Amino acid sequence: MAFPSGKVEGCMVQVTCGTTTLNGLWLDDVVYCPRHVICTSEDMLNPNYEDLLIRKSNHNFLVQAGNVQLRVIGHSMQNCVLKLKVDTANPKTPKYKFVRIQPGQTFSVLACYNGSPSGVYQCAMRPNFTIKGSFLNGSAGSVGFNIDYDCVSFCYMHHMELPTGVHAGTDLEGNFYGPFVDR
Amino acid sequence: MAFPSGKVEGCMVQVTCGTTTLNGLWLDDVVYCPRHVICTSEDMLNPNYEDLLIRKSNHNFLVQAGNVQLRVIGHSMQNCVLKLKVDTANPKTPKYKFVRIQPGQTFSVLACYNGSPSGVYQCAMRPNFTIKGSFLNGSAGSVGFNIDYDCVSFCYMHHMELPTGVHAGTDLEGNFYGPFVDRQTAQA
Repeated sequence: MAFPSGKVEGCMVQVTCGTTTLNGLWLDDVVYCPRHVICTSEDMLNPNYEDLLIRKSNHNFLVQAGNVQLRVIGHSMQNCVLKLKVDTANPKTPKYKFVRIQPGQTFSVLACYNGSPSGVYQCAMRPNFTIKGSFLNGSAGSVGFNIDYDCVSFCYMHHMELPTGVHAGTDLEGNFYGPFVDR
Repeated sequence: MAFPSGKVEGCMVQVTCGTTTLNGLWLDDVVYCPRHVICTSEDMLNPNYEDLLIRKSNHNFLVQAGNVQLRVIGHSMQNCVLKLKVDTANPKTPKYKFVRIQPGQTFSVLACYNGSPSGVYQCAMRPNFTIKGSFLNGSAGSVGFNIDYDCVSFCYMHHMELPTGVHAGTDLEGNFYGPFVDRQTAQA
């Protein structure tokens, strides 16, 4: 059984940089999202994420929570996740922790397409640190979580599909699960 | 494969009558719940629901939405569901409709205990109008639903576990799916 998704639904936003838009997680005054939102159609072969994040402005980021626009007042990169500081804290932030899970352990995924929640799925990571599921197609930035009492433990952020059809992502500190690199 | 449950989680309340507690659905200023909340463990064998309800008053019902108490100002029985009118309207009431589904159609169930959402899962009504699910004691009043754009179609309310370990419920108008009854004696 998947966990109820209401507490996570209230944290999902849309993050746009140029012609890349994907899902982000809005907790307190920070928006977390995959760092490869700063790449374009050519910056995926070999990117210099250090150069790129310096080369971008706060106004180069479009953060929308439904029809509310959020102004980025600063950006940094924690491993493989971009952390966007915004001018207002999420009033719907639940109690949360960031945890790292192991293959075999199940968690719920709230699949989102363009910031809008589509479905809730229970999955588990395979021993190769991948998740099998066509439900994650196009849903980069969707998260995985468990709930204990009143507290949401975020454990996963979807990043990209592999040529093999499987999916790969990080924990909420930007550390990938398994041997993968966003390139 | 389950629908996001946030719209329904904001409608789930805890309903208590005497020593019996189960779940209710709070839409506008009405709470819908299984009528067997007015039964004790002993009453469920062969209860006279009309007689039991006539001896109940509004203050015999305790309704709580999170930590806010909703005072009951009226009650009526519609088939197998009880409709409790409360003194405030749910500000999170979504756009909604009540629908009756058919076997083979899928829907999401939000399993709740004591008014608190516990999990969500997709299921389908089997051809004998039962459902195979993971409900424990206290799950009665959990609801099943589909989402159409922004409209929530409520189609199921859980009522009882059958001797075979499958589950029986009604629609939101209080009519059982199939020939089952909310009592233990003389079940279909």
